[PDB]
Order: sequence, then C-alpha cells, then structure tokens
Amino acid sequence: PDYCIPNFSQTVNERTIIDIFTICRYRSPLVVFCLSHNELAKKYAQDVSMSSGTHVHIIDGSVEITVSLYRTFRTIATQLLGRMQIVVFVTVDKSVVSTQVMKSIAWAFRGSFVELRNQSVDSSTLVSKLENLVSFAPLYNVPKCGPDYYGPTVYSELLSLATNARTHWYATIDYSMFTRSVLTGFVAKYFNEEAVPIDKRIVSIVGYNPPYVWTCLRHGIRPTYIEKSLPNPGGKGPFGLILPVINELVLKVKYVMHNPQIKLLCLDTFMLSTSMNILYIGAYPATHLLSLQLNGWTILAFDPKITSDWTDAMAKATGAKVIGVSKEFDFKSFSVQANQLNMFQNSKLSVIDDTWVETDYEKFQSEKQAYFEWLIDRTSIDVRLISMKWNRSKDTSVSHLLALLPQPYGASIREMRAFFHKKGASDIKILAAETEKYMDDFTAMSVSDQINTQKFMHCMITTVGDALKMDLDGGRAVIASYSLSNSSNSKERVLKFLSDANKAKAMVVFGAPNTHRLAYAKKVGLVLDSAIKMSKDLITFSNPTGRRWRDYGYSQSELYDAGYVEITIDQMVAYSSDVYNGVGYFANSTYNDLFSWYIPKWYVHKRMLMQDIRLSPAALVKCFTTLIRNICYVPHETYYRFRGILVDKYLRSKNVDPSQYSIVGSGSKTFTVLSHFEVPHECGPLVFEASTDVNISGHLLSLAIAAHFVASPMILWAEQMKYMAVDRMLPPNLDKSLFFDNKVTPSGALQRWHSREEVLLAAEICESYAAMMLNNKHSPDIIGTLKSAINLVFKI
Amino acid sequence: DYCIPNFSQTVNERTIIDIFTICRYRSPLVVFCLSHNELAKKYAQDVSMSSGTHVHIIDGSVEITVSLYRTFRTIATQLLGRMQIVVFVTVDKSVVSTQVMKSIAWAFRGSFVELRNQSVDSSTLVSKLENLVSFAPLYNVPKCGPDYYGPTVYSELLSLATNARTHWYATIDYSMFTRSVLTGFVAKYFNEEAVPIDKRIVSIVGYNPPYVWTCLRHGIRPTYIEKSLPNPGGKGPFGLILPVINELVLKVKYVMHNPQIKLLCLDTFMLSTSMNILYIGAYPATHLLSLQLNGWTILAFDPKITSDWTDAMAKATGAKVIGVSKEFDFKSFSVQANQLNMFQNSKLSVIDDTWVETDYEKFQSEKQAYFEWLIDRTSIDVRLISMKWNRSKDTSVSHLLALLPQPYGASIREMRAFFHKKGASDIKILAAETEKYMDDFTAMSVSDQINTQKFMHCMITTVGDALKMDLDGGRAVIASYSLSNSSNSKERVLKFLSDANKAKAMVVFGAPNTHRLAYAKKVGLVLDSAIKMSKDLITFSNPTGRRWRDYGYSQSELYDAGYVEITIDQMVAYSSDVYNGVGYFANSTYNDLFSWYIPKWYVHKRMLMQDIRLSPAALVKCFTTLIRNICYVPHETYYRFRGILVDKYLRSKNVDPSQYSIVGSGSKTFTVLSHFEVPHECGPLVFEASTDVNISGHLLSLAIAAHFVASPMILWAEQMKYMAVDRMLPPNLDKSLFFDNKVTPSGALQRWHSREEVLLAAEICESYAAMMLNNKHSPDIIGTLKSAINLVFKI
Ligand SMILES: Nc1nc2c(ncn2[C@@H]2O[C@H](COP(=O)(O)O)[C@@H](O)[C@H]2O)c(=O)[nH]1
Ligand SMILES: Nc1nc2c(ncn2[C@@H]2O[C@H](COP(=O)(O)O)[C@@H](O)[C@H]2O)c(=O)[nH]1
Repeated sequence: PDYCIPNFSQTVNERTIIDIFTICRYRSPLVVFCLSHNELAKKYAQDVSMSSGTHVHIIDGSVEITVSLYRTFRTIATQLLGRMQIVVFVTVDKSVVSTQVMKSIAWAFRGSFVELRNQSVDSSTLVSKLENLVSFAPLYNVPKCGPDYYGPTVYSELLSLATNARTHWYATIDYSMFTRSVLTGFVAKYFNEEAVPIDKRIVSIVGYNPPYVWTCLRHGIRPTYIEKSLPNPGGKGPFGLILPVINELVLKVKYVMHNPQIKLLCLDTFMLSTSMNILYIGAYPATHLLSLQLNGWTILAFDPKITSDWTDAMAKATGAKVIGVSKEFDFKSFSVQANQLNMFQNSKLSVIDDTWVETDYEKFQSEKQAYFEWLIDRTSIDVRLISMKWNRSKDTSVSHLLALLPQPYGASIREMRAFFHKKGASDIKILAAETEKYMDDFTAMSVSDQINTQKFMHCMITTVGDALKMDLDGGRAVIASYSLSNSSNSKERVLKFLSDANKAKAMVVFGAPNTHRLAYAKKVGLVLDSAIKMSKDLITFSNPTGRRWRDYGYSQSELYDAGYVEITIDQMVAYSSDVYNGVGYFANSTYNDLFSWYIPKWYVHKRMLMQDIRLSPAALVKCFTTLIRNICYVPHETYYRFRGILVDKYLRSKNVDPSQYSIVGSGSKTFTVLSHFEVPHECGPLVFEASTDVNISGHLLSLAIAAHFVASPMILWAEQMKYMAVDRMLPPNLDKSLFFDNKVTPSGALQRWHSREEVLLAAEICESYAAMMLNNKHSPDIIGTLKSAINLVFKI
Repeated sequence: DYCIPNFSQTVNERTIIDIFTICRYRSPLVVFCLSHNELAKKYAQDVSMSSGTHVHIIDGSVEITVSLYRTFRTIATQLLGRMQIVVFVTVDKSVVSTQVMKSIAWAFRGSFVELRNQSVDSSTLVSKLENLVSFAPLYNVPKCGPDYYGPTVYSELLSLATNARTHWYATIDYSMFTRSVLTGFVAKYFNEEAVPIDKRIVSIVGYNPPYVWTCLRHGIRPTYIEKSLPNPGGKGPFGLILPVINELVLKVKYVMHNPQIKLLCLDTFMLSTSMNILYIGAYPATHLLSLQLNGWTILAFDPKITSDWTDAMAKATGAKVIGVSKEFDFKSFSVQANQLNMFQNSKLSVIDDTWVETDYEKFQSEKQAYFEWLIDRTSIDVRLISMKWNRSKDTSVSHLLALLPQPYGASIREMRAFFHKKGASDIKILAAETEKYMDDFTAMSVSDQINTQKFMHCMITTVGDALKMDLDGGRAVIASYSLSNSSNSKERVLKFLSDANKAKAMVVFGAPNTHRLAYAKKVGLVLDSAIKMSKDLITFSNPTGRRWRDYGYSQSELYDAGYVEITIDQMVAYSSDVYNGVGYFANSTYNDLFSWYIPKWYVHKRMLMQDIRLSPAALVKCFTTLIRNICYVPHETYYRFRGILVDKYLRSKNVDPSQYSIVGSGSKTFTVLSHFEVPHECGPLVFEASTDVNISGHLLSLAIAAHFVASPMILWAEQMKYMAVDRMLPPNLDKSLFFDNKVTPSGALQRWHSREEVLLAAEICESYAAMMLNNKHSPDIIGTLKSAINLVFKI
C-alpha cells in the first residue's frame, strides 16, 4: 500500500485537501487574445513562454476551426489547476469565428477576452496590450469574464517604483462585485430570451444591496429593493429624509471605487431607476451615461452646449431616445406645452437638474424651486421625482420636499441635493444655519462613511413588505440571498416560496451557503471555528473586519425537490455573454465558493437542455482529476482500469455473479455483459442486455470530486445528460462553433452521450470513487446530496 | 496584507512543506527523438488532449541552436509545475546528434528516447509512442538513464490481474541511481585523464554491494576498503569455508529483476579479479552483453559456441573474446594446452559453469584435480577459480579458499568452491555437514540469501584506515558514510580531503548537508521521530527501524578543504557519453538531504567552461516561477523588487541615494551617477559613474533552490568567476552544447557578470530569500553559501 503506485495513502492527507482548496483560488489562468497578425502573435507567444513559462496556443487557420477549438480547449480544460498562465492567440478572421462566439468560449473557461482583430500590425493599442502579456505574466490586466473593472487593483502600480511595485488586492470583495454583476446580467439575458416588454424589465432585490443600482442600469434594468422593516432615517419630513441622522462604520481595510465621474453615476443611475422618461437639465456632457444600456428610455436634455452630434452620439452609445435642445431652460413659463414637455403627457416623468450659475445663484434656485414645486403637481403628467442641487445661505420654505441629502461621492463639497415628490412634505422651513452645521459633520466623515449615505436616496426605490408573500405572476424577476435565506425565515417556508415561484413560471434567482461544502471545508481544517461556526444548518459567519451574522445553509437536493437547479456563476456569465455589460474579476475567492446559486426548474427545461459551450462543465470536469492523477501517480490508462475495478466491486456487493460480465476497464468500455442481469435501484432496476457494451459516465464521477471544493454544475449537467439520451439536432439559430465540444454522428447530428443505466451506475460507484481519489478524506454528505439529486432528475 | 505581490499570506510553513513535496516531482520531462513529423504531431495532440502534457516539437523549421534555446528556456521555468513535458525532436542526427540530445535531456532530468532511424510504421516506434499516451503523466523509460532493473514494472499498471498497481520504492531506487551515477562519473574522469585501462580501479570505502555491478557496467574494477573485517566464522585460513550467518530485519520486499541475476552476481565479481578470464561452459552468457569490458580478454569454451556468438559478444562488450567450440580438456594438465598459452606471465581467473547429468560427482573430482593443479602455476598468475560444488561423499580438497552458497540460488543445493593460492593446503569437506548447511541456507528468506554475497565480496576487500591510504597517481575513490560517520572526527576527514586535492587525486565525497537538514526540520517536514540533530551530529532512522549516526557537512567547510559541490544531475549529464548505469522515476526527499563533492583541482582543469551538461538551468528558474505564481509576482515586478532590495542595502551601507538611480528591470538593476564604493570582504566593490549595473540573478535563484535540494552554486560560482572575461569556445565539443550561452560575434563565449555584479547579489541575497520565503528562509544556508562565494572570489 505505502509502496505502490497509484498512491493515495501517502500523497492525499488533510494537508493535500487544504492545498487543493488553496489552488482553487488560481483556477482562472486563461487569456484569449484575438489579433490579425500571425508573426506578431508568434513573437509574443515565444516571449511570454520563455520568460514566465506561460503555456501558449495559436489558432492560426492551418487547421479547421471546429477541430482547432476542440483540440485547444480539451487540452486547456485539464491544465486549469496547474497554477500557470495559459494564453490562446486567435488569428483567424471574424468570418471564421465571430467575436461573440470567441467571447462565449473564453468566458466558459473563466478567461479574460481581448478582441483586436481590426487593428493593424503597428497599432498602439495592439502592441501595448501584447507587451502587457510579457510584463504582467502570470497576471494580466484585462479582467476575467468581463471587459471592465473599477475596483482598487491598479495594474500600472505594479511596475512603478514610486508605489514599491505593489497594488491593492481585495479578492473577496471584488468577486462579490463580479457576482452581483453576473446575477444582473443573467436577469438581463432572461429578459431578452423571454421577449419581456421594456417597461417591465424590473428586478426585485430582496434586502438592501447598493451596487445593484449601477449593475441594473448597465443592463437596462430598473431595480427595486424589498425590505422587511423600515429603518427610520431620523430626519425631517414625512419619511425622515430631510437631513437624516448618521451612525458610523467599523474600523477596517478601505475599498476604493475608481469609476470615472462616480458622483454623477451615483445620482443618475438612481434617478433613471424611477422612470423610463427623463428631463435632464444641464446634461452636457454626461459622458458617464455612454457606458449604460438605456433601451426604452427617453431623455429630454437641455443645455446651451448641446449639439446635433452630441445627441446622435449619446443615442448611439446608450440606445435611448435622446432629444437634445440647445436652449437655456425657461423656469418662468408655468405651462406643460412649453419646453417641449408635450411628449411626456399621459406618462410618467422624472427630472434631473444639474444647472448652476455664478451670478444671482441663490435666487436663481428659488425660480427653479417655484417651477419644480409647480411641476410635481400636474395631473396630465405623473411626475415621480425631481433632483435639484441645493446650496442656500438664507432660510427657505419648500413644498413637496421629500428628501434633502448629502452627496455620497461628494467629498468636501458644501452642496446638497433636494428631491421633490407628491407624497413629500406640504411645507417645511429649511434653516440655512442647520444645513451648514449638517454639511460640516458630513465633510468631516471618512470617505467610506460618506459613500454609505447612498442608502438614503436608495430607500426612495425601496418597498416595505415580506418578500415571502410577494406577487409572482408575470414571470417576475427576483434576486434574493441573505435577506431571504435567513431572517429566522423557516427553511420550510422558504422552500415552499421557491416551490411556488417555480410553478408560477417566475424568475426568482436564489443563493445560499452550501451546507455540505462548508462542513467539508471545516472538517479538513481550511475554515476555522474562530471564523465560521455551524450547528446543523445554522451558520454563524464573520469576516476579517469583525462583523458577524447568521445564515441558513441549503443543499442541492433540498432545492431540486423545490424545483430549483444549481447553476454556477461561471455558467451564468458565459450563458449571458452576448448581453453582459458588467465587470470581471482577477482572483477566485474561497468564501464566495461556499455559496451556491439556483434557478427555477421550468426555465432550465425550456431554454437550457441543449448544452453548448456556454453551459459546459468543461472548466471543472477535467482539471481536478488531472491534478489528482499528477499527485498520486495515476497513469492515463490506469485511471480507466480503476473505474472497471470499482464497478466490479460494486456489482459483487449487489450479489451479481461475476460470470455475467467481463471487466475491460478501457476509455471506451467499462465492461461487457455476458448474461442479462438487473441491479436494484431507486429509479427502477437497471437493465443490462446480454452481449452489450457498458461505458459509465466519467463526467458524473469527476464532478463529484469537484463539488467538494467549488460550486458544482452537477444538477444542470444531469438534466442535459438526460436530454442527450437520444440523438439530437443542432439548433439552426445558434452559431455552429459554440458546439465544438459536442460530438457528432456521421450524419452531422448531435450524438447521444450516455444511457440511463450508464449514468446511474456511475452514481452508485460515485461514493467509492471519491473515497479512492481522496484517500477516504472525502465527504459522504456531498456525495449523498448529489446522488439523491441525480435520482430525482432521472425519477421514474 | 491586502496587496499583491503577497508573501505574508501565501508563504507560511505549510507552503514550504508543499515546495519540498513538489520537489519529488521535479523531473517531468521526456525527450523523444523520431524522424516523422506528422507522427510526432499526432501523438503530441493525443497526450496533451488526454492528460494535459505540455508538448514541444523541434521540427527544423527554425535553426537548431535557437530552437533548443527557445524550447529549454521555456521548460526550465516549468520543472516544478507537476505536469509532464514532452519534447519531440524530428530533425536529423546531423543537425543534432544522439549524444548531444542525450546530454541536453539528462541536464534537465528527463528521460531520453532515440528512435530517429525507424520507419513510420515500425513496431517499436509506434509502441513507445502509444506508451506516452497510456502512461501520462508517467513514462516507462527512466529519467537520466536508459535501463532500470528494480521492482517497478510499468506493464502491471495496465493489468487488471495486478489491480492496476505496481511497486514503488523511490528512496532505494534513487540511491541505486546515485551509486550508478557516481560510478559513471569516475568512468568519465578515467576517459578525460586518459587513464590506461589496466589501471581503471576504484576504491569504495565501506562495503557497498551494488558497486560491483555498476563498475563492471563501465569497465571499472571495484575494491572495497574496510577498517576492520569480522571473520566469517568458517573454516580455512580466512574463514570463508561454510561461513556462519546472522540474519536481517523484518520489513519492503525489494526484488531486483535482472535476467539471470544468478550469473551476473558471480561473473561481475570474478571479472573484478583479473582482466583475463577463462570461461568454461560460457554459452550463452547473454547477461555479459550489458557490460563494458573493453580491455578484458575472455577465452570461452563451449561446444555450442559459434563464430556469430563470438562476434556479438565482442561487439557488445568491447572485449577480446576467443570462442572455442569444443569441450574443455580437464585431463590435459599442460599450460600449453587448451589454448592457454596466450596467458603466459599474465594474471588469470577461471569461471567454470560446466556440469553433466551422468558421471557428475566423478566429473567434479576430475575438475577439482585440474583446478588444484592450475592454481599452483608459476608461468601464469591464477588469481581465483570458481567451480560448481555438489558432492554426496566426503572429499579432501587443496588450495580451497572459500566454499560459499549462491546468494541468488534460492532453493538450489549446489554451492561454489573458490580456489586461491593463499588457501588451505589440505581440508576435508564432509558431505553430511554441507548438506545440513544447505538445509539452513535454503530455509532462509531471499533477502538473507542475497546478503551472503558479502562472503564473496570480502575477497576484493582490503583492510586498513581509509584516511591513511596512498593518493598517488590520481587514484579514484568513492567515499561516503564510512568516512563522514562519527567514528572519525571532521577535522581528520577535512584534512584528508584537503591533502587529496593537493595530491591531485579523484576522491568523490558525500555527506548529509547540515543546514539543509536543519531547515527541513525547522519547517516541520522532517520530524524528530525520524531524524534528530545535535549541531552537526545526525541520528538517522529508516522505516525498517534501523538507526545510525553520521556527521553533517556544509559547502563552506568543504570548499575550505578544496572541494566543490556538484549535483547528481550534473554528474550524469557531464558523464552522459560514457554512462551505462540505471535511471530513476521519482526524486527522494531523503537523498536530497545529501551533497556530493569533487576536488577543486579537477573543477579548475575541466569544468570552468559551462556547457549545458554543467549548467544550473534546470534549477535557476523553476523555483522562482513557482513562487511568482503562488505569490502574484508579475514578471517586471520581480525585477523592480530586485532593484528595491539593492536600494535598501546600499542605503543600509550609508551610500548616498543621490549617487545612483534605481531602474529595476531585467537589463539594468540601477545606474551609477557618482563614483562610490561599498566595503566587502573580498576588497571594495567599485562603481564608477555613468555605468549600468546588472546584478547576477542566478545567484539569487540558486540561494532559494539550495533550501530544498542540492545546489550547483559553488560550481556555478567558479564558472562565473572564470567568465569575468570572454573565453574561446573549445573546438573539440559540439557547439549545440552551448545553445544556452551567449556567443560573441567572433565565435567566443560572451562574458557574464563583473566581480561587482556577483558580490552585490550575494550581499542582498539574504534579504531576497527573506522576501521570497516570507522571512521563513534559512540564514545558515544563505551564510554558508555567502562564505563559499567569498572564498571563490578571493584576492
Ligand atoms: N459537450 C458535452 N459533451 C458531453 C458532456 N457529457 C458527456 N459528453 C459526451 O459524452 C461522452 C461520454 O460521457 P462521459 O463518459 O465523459 O461522461 C463524452 O466523452 C462526451 O463526448 C457534456 O456535459 N458536454
Ligand atoms: N549559460 C549560462 N549563462 C549564465 C550563467 N550564469 C549567468 N549567465 C549569463 O549571465 C547573464 C545574466 O546573469 P544572471 O543574472 O543570469 O546571473 C546572461 O548573459 C547569462 O547567459 C550560467 O550559469 N550559465
């Protein structure tokens, strides 16, 4: 035993399990770089491999593209835990493989994607981004699974002596930002695929979570928050939002956001959430809007600096109906028919006012105030909210004033924002002495304390109510995790709520800590009791800052019995690749991997049974097995011999007579049947006809290992495996290259994968397979919940 | 911290443990030579798609020098990635020879396959190509050697009858590889020094059985030296007639798989006693084909000997063989008969392997009379005669030195009688006592039987203290535990080694490395229940339960005595063209605790010019890359970190920061603005203004590698000092061997670093190791290397 190979007894201990968890933080080493100049590709490929050992591939066109993709990415799928950079240069034209297809492939393998096939050989962009490969390897400054990034990691700082060649790195926070972004993008993809009308692209966020305002507007979605109780902001007015009171954050380390013109994005993404029609006064330039998707929005912009080119550019970039007007806004006409407001009749309207003067400012504002006080009251228009900049040294009385707030990304600015609303205060006297004293307290707070005051404006798009009783009709979109997962929320009452949402054809995306993965991480000693405790399903969390909170853990089998399928964040962004406008990430996160995300069973069966590369588990089914085989001296053919030996032991334990089968143990045949026999199973008996070949599913086995360390696509894969029990046709509306990893019959159809017996047999040896691979340091709980979920998928 | 690069949260003691573990996998390379490029491309695809093996093809579309340079710079960074690497060479033998590609492969600890003149459908070619896909990430060709004869049988990995398992004794197998490589290095020395064949002898200090086989695989004859010999307890003068036994420890069943091991065990011993052999009954003796016996003469008697057999035996072994197709005449009794005239006034030994089914015990008596006669010649110096012994009745025997059992004979009841002149004059061997002696022998385990070869090998063993031996003539000696153990003090050992380097002898010395062993204990890899240490006094223990004392040595102590550390990897690659030993499959933590050393005089004579066989290329980058990946160190950031360390050091020595501008790139560490000096043990380091300084990166990387495995640092330092100026390429050697060195326009090898750029790197070396290993480095290891480099750059 100790002196034999393959060897699991000396090589796989609790320490090796720890190291595998650690290696999982590095499971995204891929960069996909598209350019149109092959000699330039060969030069930097050799440069980055000679200097840092980056594995490089070039898809040059000397081989057909489908074959080129299949060979390259079947190789790469096994190296993803090798802790070394991988770079695929793509030099074929866009007519051979399109930008959107290559982006789907790259993101399905957790890679960064760079598209530069239109640039000539000596572009500044092209040479610079190619030289970055050599400078940064094994790192790269293009995010994985997303073109954009705005966190504190600044890659140029790694090359500067002034910074000591260092930069910030908040893997957990950044991956949490990437997750909120992807969940939003998946809802965006769901809205397009279900042809949901534009003015109904609304998503309910259960529990307040500020970044969803920006992510939703980046995708043309309006967010609504749902909260159990209403925290009294402590200010004046009917909702307490006139000079609200503050309570401070805890000592930490600071996470800084580097969005350009962040102060304008914060107010404008919020206002755009309130109405599909916007009156924007002072809009020039509004370059910050160019990065949003505003399909269905109508913006009536007023600024003397508006040109005809500005209106055309803004509409082209955002997709919104923009109507630029190069006149100063006339605040002293009190008519609807003036200022072109006629278009907004019998519809809702919100107003954003960014106008300011250097002459007669303080009474210029009361002209605007008197006009906005008049404007909020029309019955031919449903004016929802008016944003105005406020700075007064003289006391004023204001009507319909709902809120008077500081600016979260305002720093030392003495300027405030006033919000007008129908349900606001009938009258209130704003004494300029207390706003000055208020702005002195605000400007003396830490930037972190200032940014958290955005909860005051965001509560103007918040609803009070129990999320477990909301209306689910209309395919309503809901994203829900902590605030739903546990507020002492009964696990029964949550599971029933999710069960009803699936039956109502609703889109409630749900996330929760994975009970059995967390347990396994604690047992092997990766997560310590001082950081995370657990008693059955109840979890007590803590982050390194000192905050603690309770949460309920769920498992894949509990949610499948409630009509919910686990899908990974990787699969979600790849599936949504042609709609995603979010951020990417640079590092994976152990803490984020403890959580699993789920989607309703009805939407899986409707849209997801035909697995192309976007929903492939290829980035998980090969790299864990390959890593273990390298540590444990498991030759390639020896691995397949082991699968036969485990089948032989299993069949003997079910009192099958060995004379009825012949163990082969190959890559194509597990065993041959001699006499017909049957094996008891909960999904009905497994029937093996005599003189047949049986080849059990390796995807199931290797995903069982993978489910110990990261979120598993096991249940989504199982549903696609059942679908692929017979030959299928390739969908005609999808690009053929998305199927390079789907094997094809001689007639050009999609070949069947496995029979039902071949799948469920793998489920039965699955426990002993993990016990073998992990030296009995596996988790029977994780195997059992998966096993129990495979059985429900194949239920008879 | 919340910053990258990050060493504080990524490198703790557990991370150090893993690096030590990963070192067991530091030989993932296979170099496969074949002439068919589309076949290489087909299997390069099959092995990478199925197992993730990284594949390279040297296909001749690019000039060979830069193809090697590009491919092996890439590979050198990946040797610790725990993934197999395969390089296919499809260019012709005239573009890069077999012996040059073998040196390259072994210099990178790879296995080597040469099949370049085989058809695209050759049985062996397609078989060994399919073995790549079937065995990956393993391969069945040994690393750093063509042959393997241990218990690991790769075919069992594919057999369901075996449960797809096989034996795996990494520590013993690597110790066998080490013995073999040391022997080969002594053989390469014998070639370079033009040592006459009849004087190719090596003295193994301390009895060490496998050296008999490794020496005869290289045309060398072994001699053991023991301080004292326990008398075997038997009869005759030297007590070798039926010696008594004391048996071994319960445990590991390591069974060597040599074909006809019974004959190799005797024949390699008999071949150690004389260059001229009389082989009676020599057919077929296929076991001899594996040996290198150039300078031997074998006269072989067997009625089945053909002239083809005499040809294939001489072509394989290189020996001069006379093939007599006739029965030996044991009654002739003449020095001028049986063609024996050719041995007059020569040394001779006799291997007798004859038998008969009828007339046997009479046939033995006829043989015995001829041998008792033949041992007494004055015309020829008959040194030893071995005969099959199986007698049913008492006999008187003359000149009988030994009557031994067959160590690999298992249950066979026949024995071996050895005739020598210094043997018993008359002695009666009662057949009733041998019968019961063979009763006890055949009842022992196979390991107890095999160990009786000590009785044979004490006939090529001298008694005496090894520190008093004569070192004249460039004598070759292999010495390890039986020198460095606590019965002799270090001072008396170091003086012996110092007097041997002064005397221009080739004493190859090995010892455990004090600081590497202490570092493996401090971080928690080696526990006190296995190895304990009191300063430099080490108490070992292996899983069988045996315990022993030994003394640790350091690189500085031995450079003080005129000895240079050289790794096993460098020895086998330096000796590649003569090497005929075994390879290995896995590296061993236990063996990595040891260091081997050669005399400084020979380093200076033959090893200052660094071609790929002597380079540290397979160690100067794989640790740095592994750490850069763990700790998020970008490529250019790694070079700015280097300049920042020089900044912190120069300011610590009260250099004014205005005198230099830190650049921190791969080409320039910093630029000098004003002339300044920094004090140093070897004389001040002089930096003049308007100069670019680029310190030695290899020294920094090697200091890291010296924490985990043996270091070529001191050999590298001697080659570095020799490279302060340009040096002319040797016109002897193939120029592909220098693919990794920069060659000047003129055709000579370009200077590497000035004296200032080396010693500056050695001074920031401690802080570099503190940075890379999160202050969990070994100051002892840094200091012993720093003091050895200082001694190398002495003025
Ligand atoms: N594209 C794709 N093919 C699969 C998947 N699962 C199985 N297959 C196909 O079915 C074959 C047999 O499945 P396996 O034995 O690997 O579970 C695979 O080699 C592959 O061709 C999958 O999840 N995605
Ligand atoms: N071939 C070879 N070149 C070396 C070695 N050490 C330094 N160099 C040369 O020295 C220069 C870089 O110095 P380093 O920073 O690598 O010590 C390069 O020109 C490199 O080729 C060595 O051990 N072998």
